[PDB]
Amino acid sequence: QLLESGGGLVQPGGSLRLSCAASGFTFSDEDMSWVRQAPGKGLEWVSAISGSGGSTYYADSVKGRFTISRDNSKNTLYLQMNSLRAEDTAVYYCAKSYGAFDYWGQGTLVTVS
Repeated sequence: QLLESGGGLVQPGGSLRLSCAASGFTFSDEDMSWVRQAPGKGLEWVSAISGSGGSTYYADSVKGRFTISRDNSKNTLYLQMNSLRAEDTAVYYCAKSYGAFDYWGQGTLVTVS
């Protein structure tokens, strides 16, 4: 169970803070990600954070604008979004980074030409 909140309408250049509430697992020990789906597009990975909070990771498109963070005492994940742009319009989801696959080391290529 993960429940996102904080979405809304923002002017370009604006800020917004998304919150994700986790339950039913040891949050402290889980690497968490934010991912998003722009309208019509697929799922795009935005940011990730280690269990401790000691390591953070950002997609090139958001590096320097977004800040990922967590509060393990409150079992909650955050995404602070600043300097927002049209490209940032999307449905945002929080997710366990490695709960499903491993994206970075997986994959097989199918080319239909």
